[PDB]
Amino acid sequence: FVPWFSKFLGRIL
Repeated sequence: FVPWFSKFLGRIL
């Protein structure tokens, strides 16, 4: 799997 960091923040941003 990719380590998604700005995935939850990037959508809500």
